[PDB]
Amino acid sequence: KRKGIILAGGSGTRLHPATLAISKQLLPVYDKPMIYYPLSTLMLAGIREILIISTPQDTPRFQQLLGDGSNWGLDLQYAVQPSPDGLAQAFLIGESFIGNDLSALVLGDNLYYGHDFHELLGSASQRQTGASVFAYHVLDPERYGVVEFDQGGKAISLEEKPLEPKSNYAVTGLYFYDQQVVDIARDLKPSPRGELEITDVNRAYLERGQLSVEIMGRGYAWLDTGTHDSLLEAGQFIATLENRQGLKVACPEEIAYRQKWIDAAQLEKLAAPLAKNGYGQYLKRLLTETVY
Amino acid sequence: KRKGIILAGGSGTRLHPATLAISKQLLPVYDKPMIYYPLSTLMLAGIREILIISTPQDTPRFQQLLGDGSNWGLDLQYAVQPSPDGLAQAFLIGESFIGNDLSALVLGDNLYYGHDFHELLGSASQRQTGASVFAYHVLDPERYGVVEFDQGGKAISLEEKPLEPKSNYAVTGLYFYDQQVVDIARDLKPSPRGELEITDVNRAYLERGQLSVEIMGRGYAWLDTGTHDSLLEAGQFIATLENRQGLKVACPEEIAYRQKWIDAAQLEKLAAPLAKNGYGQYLKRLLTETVY
Amino acid sequence: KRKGIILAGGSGTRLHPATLAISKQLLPVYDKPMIYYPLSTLMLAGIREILIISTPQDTPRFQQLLGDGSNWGLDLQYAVQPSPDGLAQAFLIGESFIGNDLSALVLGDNLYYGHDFHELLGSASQRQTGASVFAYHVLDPERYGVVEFDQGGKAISLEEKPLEPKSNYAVTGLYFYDQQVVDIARDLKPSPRGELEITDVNRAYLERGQLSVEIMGRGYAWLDTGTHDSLLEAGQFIATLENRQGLKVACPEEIAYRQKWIDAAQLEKLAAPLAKNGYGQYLKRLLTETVY
Amino acid sequence: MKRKGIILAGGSGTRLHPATLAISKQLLPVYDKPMIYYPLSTLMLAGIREILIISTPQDTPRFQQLLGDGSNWGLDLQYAVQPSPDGLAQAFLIGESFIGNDLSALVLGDNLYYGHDFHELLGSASQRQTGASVFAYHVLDPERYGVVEFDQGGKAISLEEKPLEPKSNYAVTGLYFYDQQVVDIARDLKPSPRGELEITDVNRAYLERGQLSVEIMGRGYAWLDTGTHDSLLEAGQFIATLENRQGLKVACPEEIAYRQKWIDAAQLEKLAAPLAKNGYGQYLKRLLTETVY
Ligand SMILES: Cc1cn([C@H]2C[C@H](O)[C@@H](COP(=O)(O)O)O2)c(=O)[nH]c1=O
Ligand SMILES: Cc1cn([C@H]2C[C@H](O)[C@@H](COP(=O)(O)O)O2)c(=O)[nH]c1=O
Ligand SMILES: Cc1cn([C@H]2C[C@H](O)[C@@H](COP(=O)(O)O)O2)c(=O)[nH]c1=O
Ligand SMILES: Cc1cn([C@H]2C[C@H](O)[C@@H](COP(=O)(O)O)O2)c(=O)[nH]c1=O
Ligand SMILES: Cc1cn([C@H]2C[C@H](O)[C@@H](COP(=O)(O)O)O2)c(=O)[nH]c1=O
Ligand SMILES: Cc1cn([C@H]2C[C@H](O)[C@@H](COP(=O)(O)O)O2)c(=O)[nH]c1=O
Ligand SMILES: Cc1cn([C@H]2C[C@H](O)[C@@H](COP(=O)(O)O)O2)c(=O)[nH]c1=O
Ligand SMILES: Cc1cn([C@H]2C[C@H](O)[C@@H](COP(=O)(O)O)O2)c(=O)[nH]c1=O
Repeated sequence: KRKGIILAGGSGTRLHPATLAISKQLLPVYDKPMIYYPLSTLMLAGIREILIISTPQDTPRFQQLLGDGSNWGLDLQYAVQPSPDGLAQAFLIGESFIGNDLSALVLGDNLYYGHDFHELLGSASQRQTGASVFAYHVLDPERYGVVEFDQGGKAISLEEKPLEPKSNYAVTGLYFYDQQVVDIARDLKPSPRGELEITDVNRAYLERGQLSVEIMGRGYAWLDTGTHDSLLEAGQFIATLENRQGLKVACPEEIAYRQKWIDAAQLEKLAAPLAKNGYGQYLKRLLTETVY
Repeated sequence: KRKGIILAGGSGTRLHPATLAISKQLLPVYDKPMIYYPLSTLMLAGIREILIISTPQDTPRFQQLLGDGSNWGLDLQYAVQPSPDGLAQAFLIGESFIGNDLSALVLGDNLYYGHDFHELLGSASQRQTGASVFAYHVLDPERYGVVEFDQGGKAISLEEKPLEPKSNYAVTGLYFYDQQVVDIARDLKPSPRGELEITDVNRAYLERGQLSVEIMGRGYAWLDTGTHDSLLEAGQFIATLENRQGLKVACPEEIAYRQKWIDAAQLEKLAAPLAKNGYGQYLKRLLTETVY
Repeated sequence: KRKGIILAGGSGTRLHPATLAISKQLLPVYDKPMIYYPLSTLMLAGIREILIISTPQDTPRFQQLLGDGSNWGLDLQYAVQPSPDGLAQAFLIGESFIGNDLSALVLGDNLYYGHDFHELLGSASQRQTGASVFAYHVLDPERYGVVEFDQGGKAISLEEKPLEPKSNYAVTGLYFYDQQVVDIARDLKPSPRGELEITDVNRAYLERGQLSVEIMGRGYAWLDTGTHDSLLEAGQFIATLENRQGLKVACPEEIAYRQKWIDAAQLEKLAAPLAKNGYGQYLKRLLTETVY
Repeated sequence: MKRKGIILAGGSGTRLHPATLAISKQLLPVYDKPMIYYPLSTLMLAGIREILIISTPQDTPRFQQLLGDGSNWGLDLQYAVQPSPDGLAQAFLIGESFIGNDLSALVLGDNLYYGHDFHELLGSASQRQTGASVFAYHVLDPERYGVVEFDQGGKAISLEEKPLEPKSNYAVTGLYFYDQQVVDIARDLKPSPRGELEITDVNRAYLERGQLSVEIMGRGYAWLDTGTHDSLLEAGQFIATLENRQGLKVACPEEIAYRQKWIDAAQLEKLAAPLAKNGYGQYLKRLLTETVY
């Protein structure tokens, strides 16, 4: 069994005053809440039991939004991160939730999209030992954890926000772990930046030869809503795809149904109060149209 | 002396699920909350005393974001509209706030921008008798109150969301009134749509020969940010202007300073907590740069 | 070996006056000419010998832009389509070019993108019998050839621009054919719309049980620059991906180098004249950077 | 009084290659119509009917194919070649015969202006009969343009061309109005350090004589430059947003011609006919019966 975690807290200050009223992850991307996107990523990976970690103030907001998850065939739980003191804190806050299971962590403002994503997730998901992360070529690797490869394509180093990046491959905000992750996180000390760093957790696996680094090719989109510009671009990206296709991206209701976590009747009931708009009309359409 | 009202409620049904555990007029338009835009419009009209009317759920959210306005040299008050039963309800909810003063109403999701806008507003503000509204050419006039002109350019009729519009001129969501408006609203009955209609208020002034309809030229932008698509377009519009100019659109801090409602010391103190980002850095710059 | 055709002609009357000056397929999509995109698609399918068909006025302009292709390891040839009388005319105009070989046709204004695209292409291109086309879920199937599937997923009918589509699956503007296509096209007569239709070619194959319809999943982007709005959307889509990734979409120089059709020395020479710009700088970077 | 117009639509295309290998930047569409319609429309709105379009030797025939002699729009369009992009002031040398003994105006072919009361801002400048007039606009990146510095009283005191350390954030836009002194000023210029015959140097000549009028173009106007891939996209989106919202089109020369009475209703109807199967033609037709304020 693999349990999921969505880390959806974080500083806030960079995007104020936009984020003074609404935290990033509660800011919607085009037609649905930002959190739907990383949630749908965990769902597509086959994960149904998910811990949502947020700020003290947002945690109840997330509860109002998503509830216990039973509507979507999920088991959703909530915990608080008092201060954004590092991605790795997710494993300390989520220690009891994880128990003795495997796990996966996704960042609440990360938006993934592309063909054969289910396979990419599936292969990481099937690894019962070690950790798996994904490498994506970016313009600005200095903003991320950076993974360096040797001439043979083997991952050989990790550095967090390096002033002098060794490659243009960023480690994306999606991570799969075996049962070791909690104890690794328990042993970490704050970095210079003052954070309990996921890069340090991933490096612990790398130095034991237990880190799988999979390329996420250029045909995928991996976007982050970290800036005003990047939220706008992400919105435009989703809107172009949706309006071209007549399909919606990262609808949890759709994914639940396709995965047999909810049935047609359940789906019909979810669509009713959204009936007056495109999103409800869309869910109803799913009951009678085959989509490959 | 004119008091202002921002009517920022409305059914959110259309925009769900994007706006579920948050407020729709708190969504960013690019880089700042949507409500900053209409607020800035009233401020540019020389209005300091403003009543913000929203839903039971969202009114507290506005208060938390904007406070009493004193930081910006404003007097902000708040009131609740229990149910979205008409734009004209603003004048009933707002009756005691208005007192014996002139007034102006702007809708929370209306974004205006253009050259000489302060003159356009100044002109309506300086009419102490009757009402003033603005007509703007649109592609889909059936969505709005529509104003028909005679061959001489005189306004001759108003219809609310007509099936067969008599022109392509929509009445925008910005309205200036003398002391007759509360009494006119007091006497209204709900329409066939089942709403207490601002068009019926504007028609009451027109039937007495006391409605001024001013053309808002095609050089102005009048955007309505109340749909997912139109929110994205508005965001891009503001981003293009801001990044081209190195100026920000609709910063209340700037407008308050320019109007001498707050002094330099005050502006400096507002910028401090936003210092880490572009917005705080911008406010600081206004202290030592002349902008015409 | 399979030969390719890019049909890059067509009535421009729609996009006038924007295309009064230029053929639609010479307009840039963001940072490079539209024709680079379908050219790159053929290259990615392993096709090196390509006939570009355009109008009398433009064909020489395409020759000016692309030359004989030798610089990119290609064999580019040219032919004129006197009048835009149907997509199937490509096979009559290109009869001598195709000779006794397998072939592929791509429309000059079609932009495809997504993960594992080279696999989707290679599988169709490496078939040696029948015809292969791709079905993509769209909002507006009435604008395209539409494929209807039975309950088992088997394609059962094709209709060109039906007013009441039987599905939401459009046939995309990318077609792969065995040696039967020319004789099929020769027997066609103009449709009700006045055109020699590729849909009729594809039906001929379907009737013989020799049409392979492969799904192009929602993870792929299939865009059409046929309208002002859609060309703008496609530009933003490419811009977002490029700026995120620090990679460029559909650079023929890159693809030729990667396929080993040109070497490093040749790539370096192609970059030099573009060195003062981002595109040339990019081609240079590819010489010392490994991209997975 | 008549003013003659010049659109300088030449330039090194190297930057935008390969997008502009096929087409010159100034023929690329901004959303729905060719880039050059925009600065052409600016001149038209200023009351200028007689215009010289300057471009490279390769592009000159392309502009001539698109626009012709302008008679269909009530204009008198002429063409000339700039052999090499050796300075904006070259426009006055190349255009000397064309200008003759008249007032003149120069607009750059990739400059897009839009906003309320723009006709008034233009008419004020164009109706002056002395000196030069230019416009100052606040930008984020003044180092890309000519930059004007003001004193504490708002009077222009200096001009610098593409300064590494701008003295202000006010760029001089690519729209210039001149009296009959300009040709002789340009004739006396020598190339700058950038190796160009600079319009900034022409403008400084006027400033030194106290004959340069620098008018602020306020923040409510949009002044966009389509000279990069990103900027052309943003400009397209800007136009598309306004057009789709309004049901009106920006910088349609047929509309402006008709509104200025340079062509009549029958003429407009004929222009609409060949574009009728699209929205641009349908739009021209609509203008014959709808009053637009
Ligand atoms: C550092 C940190 C980030 N975050 C969130 C914000 C985004 O959803 C995500 C990315 O954060 P970042 O802005 O530091 O790159 O992780 C936390 O939730 N907690 C933390 O301690
Ligand atoms: C190799 C290569 C692929 N492509 C396109 C083909 C696809 O749409 C995508 C390949 O993505 P992938 O590596 O994730 O399968 O990139 C380029 O545009 N240029 C290239 O050089
Ligand atoms: C009808 C109504 C609208 N509104 C807000 C909703 C939008 O933000 C805007 C548009 O209203 P309308 O298009 O339904 O006339 O007005 C209220 O705040 N209260 C109301 O009673
Ligand atoms: C009259 C006219 C104006 N314009 C432009 C000029 C300004 O940018 C704008 C005029 O706006 P205004 O009517 O609000 O002053 O519209 C056109 O693009 N076409 C026209 O036919
Ligand atoms: C009908 C037709 C289209 N075309 C071109 C124009 C495009 O690249 C594409 C389809 O254009 P369309 O928007 O007119 O259907 O193929 C031709 O080259 N020849 C033709 O006979
Ligand atoms: C099945 C499904 C996939 N997706 C996303 C996941 C990947 O980003 C993408 C998969 O596309 P594919 O079918 O071409 O592999 O679509 C949804 O957004 N909703 C869904 O219901
Ligand atoms: C210098 C120069 C520029 N131009 C064009 C190029 C641009 O589109 C614009 C701005 O040029 P600039 O950025 O080099 O001052 O003017 C010419 O047509 N001829 C010239 O001699
Ligand atoms: C003074 C000021 C105006 N504006 C807006 C009001 C109008 O839409 C526009 C005025 O432009 P203008 O100076 O060209 O008349 O700018 C702000 O957004 N912030 C400000 O501080």
